[PDB]
Amino acid sequence: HWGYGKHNGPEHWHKDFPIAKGERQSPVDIDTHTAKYDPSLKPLSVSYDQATSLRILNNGHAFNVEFDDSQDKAVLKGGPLDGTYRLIQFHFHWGSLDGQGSEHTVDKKKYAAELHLVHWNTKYGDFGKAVQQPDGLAVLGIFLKVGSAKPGLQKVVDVLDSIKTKGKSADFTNFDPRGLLPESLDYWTYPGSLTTPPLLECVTWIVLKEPISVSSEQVLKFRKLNFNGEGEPEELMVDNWRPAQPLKNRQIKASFK
Ligand SMILES: [Zn+2]
Repeated sequence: HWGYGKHNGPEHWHKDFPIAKGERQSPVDIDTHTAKYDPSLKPLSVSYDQATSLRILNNGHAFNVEFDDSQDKAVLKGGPLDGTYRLIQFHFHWGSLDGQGSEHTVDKKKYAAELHLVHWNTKYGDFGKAVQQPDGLAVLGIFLKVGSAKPGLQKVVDVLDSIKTKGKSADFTNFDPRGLLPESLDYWTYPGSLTTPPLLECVTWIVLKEPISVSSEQVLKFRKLNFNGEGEPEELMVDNWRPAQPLKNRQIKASFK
């Protein structure tokens, strides 16, 4: 099955998921000079005050922090979006070294990592139905650079020893995802896809301009995770990012001048 190796990585995905070569694939390079300021775009509304985290899972490609999405507790609205999108999970993509790891790039700059907060449109009732629709998901992408520690990330870092290998999960209640946001909600937006199989073209991407800073020790703990299951040969979970895909007939819009 698919992964990030020489034999099963992004350039192989098209064989099982032909949409890999589709017209609205993610991620993309954000050319900051070509992105158009769109004064009609609304400020993002991030309403995470009542978020209920439940669990953290090593799924063999990343780790997911899962939320209760059975009510409107943690929602994204406004920005480019029509209606209400419920937070279901967040995860990261990161590198083997600090010079790579993000999926989106900015003028070809690669960040050390990228956080994806995944939300689904409540008009489709469940995540599985939402991924079948062109406006089904809104993913909030946040870049990570290495410098100062991010205090709000440390609870995540400290549980990773308990989910080292594929299929391990741990209770992860009372985590506040507000602690992962930068100060500014200035963003770019474009229509795209899931960045892992099944690569469905169901995402409104919202990529924040302002990165968050994490410490070298925090990202080093990400890199101690394993792709493999328990009692299998150790394969470090690093470089779990898809490279930039062709922009094709798309416009990236900026919320800011
Ligand atoms: Zn992702």
